[PDB]
Amino acid sequence: VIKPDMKIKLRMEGAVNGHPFAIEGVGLGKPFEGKQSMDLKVKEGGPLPFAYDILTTVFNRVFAKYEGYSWERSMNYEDGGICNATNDITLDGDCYIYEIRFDGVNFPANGPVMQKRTVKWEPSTEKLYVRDGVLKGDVNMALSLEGGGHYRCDFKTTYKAKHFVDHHIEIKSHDKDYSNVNLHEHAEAHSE
Ligand SMILES: [Cu+2]
Ligand SMILES: [Cu+2]
Repeated sequence: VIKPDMKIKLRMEGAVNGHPFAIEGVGLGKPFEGKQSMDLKVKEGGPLPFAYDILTTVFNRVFAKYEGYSWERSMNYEDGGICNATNDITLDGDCYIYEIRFDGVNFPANGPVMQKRTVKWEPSTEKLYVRDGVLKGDVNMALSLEGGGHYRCDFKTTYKAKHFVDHHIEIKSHDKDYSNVNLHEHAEAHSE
């Protein structure tokens, strides 16, 4: 029911520090090869007044090597910024559809997110475990900063269907104000 080549269509509606925006994207990935890529367009609220990197992990764990589901996530940044995100994932033929909501608050004006001083997420390892019959996933994430140094964030995801996973996520290309972004992720699961 999961095919070697699958398409992705997503819409994100969100806000950061009260400023609303929306983004649409199309892409394709290889579930069993643990690869995906996509092109993302800002439809509303552009040009975004915050670092695009806080969105990238929100833009599917089926894309990982060795009815649908949904997930909720909290991303707690070390300087007090909090982001909540959800994704409802459904399957339509050979096409995954993501309905995504994103909401961030309390990012300081002088911090690296609002001043767009972030470069990339360092590769990470998500720890997945079951609790109350649903799957949780925690990870310490870190954004690399332009002036050297790192910006810590704690991720807490709940997966709900209707070991480790190594992640690497890169923005391969973007225009000046990030209205267009090409985004790429690899992911493998392991254990012991
Ligand atoms: Cu760049
Ligand atoms: Cu690649």
